[PDB]
Amino acid sequence: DILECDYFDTVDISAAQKLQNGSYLFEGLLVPAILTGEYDFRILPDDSKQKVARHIRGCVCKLKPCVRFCCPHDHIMDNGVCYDNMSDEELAELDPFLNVTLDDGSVSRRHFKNELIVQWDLPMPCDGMFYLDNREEQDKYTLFENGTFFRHFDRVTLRKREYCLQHLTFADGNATSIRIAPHNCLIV
Ligand SMILES: *[C@@H]1O[C@H](CO)[C@@H](O[C@@H]2O[C@H](CO)[C@@H](O)[C@H](O)[C@H]2NC(C)=O)[C@H](O)[C@H]1NC(C)=O
Ligand SMILES: *[C@@H]1O[C@H](CO)[C@@H](O)[C@H](O)[C@H]1NC(C)=O
Ligand SMILES: *[C@@H]1O[C@H](CO)[C@@H](O)[C@H](O)[C@H]1NC(C)=O
Ligand SMILES: [Pb+2]
Ligand SMILES: [Pb+2]
Repeated sequence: DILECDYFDTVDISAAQKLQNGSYLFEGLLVPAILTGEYDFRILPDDSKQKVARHIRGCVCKLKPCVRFCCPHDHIMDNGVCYDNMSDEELAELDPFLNVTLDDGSVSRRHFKNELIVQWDLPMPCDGMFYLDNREEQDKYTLFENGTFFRHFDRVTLRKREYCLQHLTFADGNATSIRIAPHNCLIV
């Protein structure tokens, strides 16, 4: 609906402050009216449309970089399910940084929540996703600032409809740590 904006580059802005000149103030970001629009549908895993309450969405990813998350910013992915159970301790010890490859080909460390706009209301890419642990040689990947995801093993490029990132608990030998990991669909 929003001119020249893929649905997966949008965020729900119904809670944003609607200004006088018609533009919006979304979490400190000025969103021009042209980048906004009403939606009465939300794409689903199968790329079909479903109905939802007439709400206003904004194409914020064209204004500030976005991170394609699987769930709300403070949830953890537990074996493919969004789980809101992070203790204050985990929230403090978790690694909030993502390595994003920029257009000049360089790598930049970015805080997932403060330096990027977390998209969490998008449909789950599929049921039973597997996750990549880039500490293993076959699990390496590249995450571009523009949203493109590249899986090294089979050199396939995934768009925002096919992957999502989320905090996840990894085993540290005989300990445990939380880091953000990408989730892909095995057969989809
Ligand atoms: C997002 O960035 C990626 C990587 O910078 C773009 O995809 C690359 O496009 C070049 C163009 O010649 C290809 O040679 C590369 O092989 C592509 N890399 C991958 C991993 O696909 C992508 O086009 C950008 N998306 C947008 C909308 O600009
Ligand atoms: C709306 O007002 C803000 C400041 O209050 C201004 O920065 C912005 O450019 C205005 N919107 C447009 C479309 O000019
Ligand atoms: C980003 O790169 C650092 C340094 O190589 C690495 O230790 C860290 O695991 C990476 N971050 C994520 C979320 O994979
Ligand atoms: Pb826990
Ligand atoms: Pb693996």
